[PDB]
Amino acid sequence: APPIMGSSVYITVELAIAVLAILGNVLVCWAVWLNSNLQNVTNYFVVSLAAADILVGVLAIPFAITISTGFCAACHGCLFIACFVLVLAQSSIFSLLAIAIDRYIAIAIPLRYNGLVTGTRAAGIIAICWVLSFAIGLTPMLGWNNCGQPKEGKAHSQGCGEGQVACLFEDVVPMNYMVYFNFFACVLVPLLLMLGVYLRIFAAARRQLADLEDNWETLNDNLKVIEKADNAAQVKDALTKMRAAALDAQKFRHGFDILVGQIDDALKLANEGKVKEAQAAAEQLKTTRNAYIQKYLERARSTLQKEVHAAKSAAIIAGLFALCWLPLHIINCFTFFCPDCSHAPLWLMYLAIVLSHTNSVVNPFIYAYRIREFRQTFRKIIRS
Ligand SMILES: CC(C)CCC[C@@H](C)[C@H]1CC[C@H]2[C@@H]3CC=C4C[C@@H](O)CC[C@]4(C)[C@H]3CC[C@]12C
Ligand SMILES: CC(C)CCC[C@@H](C)[C@H]1CC[C@H]2[C@@H]3CC=C4C[C@@H](O)CC[C@]4(C)[C@H]3CC[C@]12C
Ligand SMILES: CC(C)CCC[C@@H](C)[C@H]1CC[C@H]2[C@@H]3CC=C4C[C@@H](O)CC[C@]4(C)[C@H]3CC[C@]12C
Ligand SMILES: CCn1c(=O)c2c(nc(/C=C/c3ccc(OC)c(O)c3)n2C)n(CC)c1=O
Ligand SMILES: CCCCCCCC/C=C/CCCCCCCC(=O)O
Ligand SMILES: CCCCCCCC/C=C\CCCCCCCC(=O)O
Ligand SMILES: CCCCCCCC/C=C\CCCCCCCC(=O)O
Ligand SMILES: CCCCCCCC/C=C\CCCCCCCC(=O)O
Ligand SMILES: CCCCCCCC/C=C\CCCCCCCC(=O)O
Ligand code: NA
Repeated sequence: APPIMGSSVYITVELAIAVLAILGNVLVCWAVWLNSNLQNVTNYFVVSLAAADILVGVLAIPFAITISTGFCAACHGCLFIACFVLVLAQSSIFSLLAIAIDRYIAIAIPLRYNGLVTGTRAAGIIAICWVLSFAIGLTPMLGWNNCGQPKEGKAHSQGCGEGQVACLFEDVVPMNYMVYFNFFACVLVPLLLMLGVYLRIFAAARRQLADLEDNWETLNDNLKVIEKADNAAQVKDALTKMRAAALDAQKFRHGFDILVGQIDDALKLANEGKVKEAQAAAEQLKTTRNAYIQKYLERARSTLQKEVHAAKSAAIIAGLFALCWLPLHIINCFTFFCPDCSHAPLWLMYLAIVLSHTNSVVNPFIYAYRIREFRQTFRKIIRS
């Protein structure tokens, strides 16, 4: 069948993806610009990620359509249009890794997050990562390319001029670059690092939630011990365990000041050997526990759960990047590692290419479905 027929389907799908990638990610950027509640370091990387996806629609997809025709081109110009998408993919990887690390910092040392992770430092990291993404993605332009061994028969068949080649991705970009350097080193390794960071995030959240419940039970258990104690040493022993837990859980303020003071009150009575007076003093702790401590427990738990939800949302974005890009990389591995295997058919090549491009569509939906502040800002932008 005439190649223009299957090409027309491929090109139409690519153009549809480009429109959606631009519209959704412009909406992401407009939301962050407009809503100061969305202006935080995490979302600056989200914006850098949306900018990469906008450029997939504006430049990488037009470049992909162009290179699918095999048109005659100077080889190094062909190389640029082949490799620019690698810059955008690499920038996306750096942004995704930064988001994971940012969420790990927020959960693991929340007391120093705002002093460690600042807007000015985020902007510098983003700038550095874009420079590194150009260097990584355009490495073939530095000489790791097949321009030295042009396919002259294909060039002559298409009437190409001197110094020109039929511009085809796999004719100019070396497959050892794509597999060993781009895929294994620059894509697979960062994704595996992201997985490790997310495991650390979720393990830290789970452990901290367990610590909240352990301290809550320790408070209530030791109150019961005092209640059914028959001597002052037992009351003193249990209160000493309560005091260290109360101060450790303090690490509002009034509630914990009352709690520790009332523990000290009962402890002084215990040490004077006045058991009944110490047991009555310790029962007062229940009023403080009900009015203050459980409210702190529930808010801390609610904050940790919100952090889990945000980390899950970020992990979905990273996982969808892997799901959308792995098929094309895996196909490249078959092309490279199995020269006895027939090349993946053209329709599958174009399916894998369009799938990688659909990743630039999906993030705005994840934010809309998973982040109320985005979803609410999206609605206000669309309605207004
Ligand atoms: C700021 C944005 C809009 C700039 C976009 C510039 C793009 C469209 C330009 C910059 C470099 C250009 C390439 C440079 C060299 C060649 C080799 C020639 O034999 C065919 C055209 C080709 C392949 C050009 C295509 C268009 C190109 C990719
Ligand atoms: C990332 C997740 C979704 C897994 C994706 C698996 C895909 C990329 C795998 C599964 C089966 C694979 C195919 C199995 C067999 C062949 C025949 C060979 O002559 C060319 C490669 C080709 C055509 C493979 C291409 C890649 C392939 C389609
Ligand atoms: C966690 C996972 C997704 C990491 C990536 C796995 C990749 C590197 C694996 C999954 C399946 C593998 C392929 C399975 C089969 C073959 C055919 C063989 O003749 C050459 C190697 C080759 C082509 C493998 C290359 C590496 C490969 C593509
Ligand atoms: C991730 C980086 N990357 C690639 O790796 C990639 C790729 N296109 C191809 C292969 C195209 C192709 C192969 C064989 C053909 O004829 C038999 C043919 O007509 C086209 N590949 C391998 N692109 C899209 C521009 C891309 O973005
Ligand atoms: C604000 C955007 C500024 C853009 C600066 C230029 C960006 C792209 C530049 C083109 C890459 C170099 C030319 C491509 C290869 C030339 C072909 C050849 O060498 O024969
Ligand atoms: C708003 C940004 C606009 C910039 C992108 C516009 C579309 C770019 C599409 C691909 C340019 C490369 C096509 C050049 C074909 C050359 C044909 C020939 O060799 O005679
Ligand atoms: C915001 C603007 C984005 C870009 C708009 C322009 C759309 C470009 C669409 C595809 C360009 C394909 C160029 C054709 C390649 C040359 C064909 C040939 O020489 O055989
Ligand atoms: C081809 C280049 C390869 C080397 C890449 C160099 C990496 C960074 C280059 C210049 C970075 C410019 C931005 C500096 C601001 C950083 C401040 C900060 O970290 O907060
Ligand atoms: C293949 C790509 C090779 C990259 C070479 C690495 C060189 C760049 C390394 C990291 C840049 C560190 C940023 C330092 C700039 C100033 C920092 C500061 O002032 O706080
Ligand atoms: Na992306």
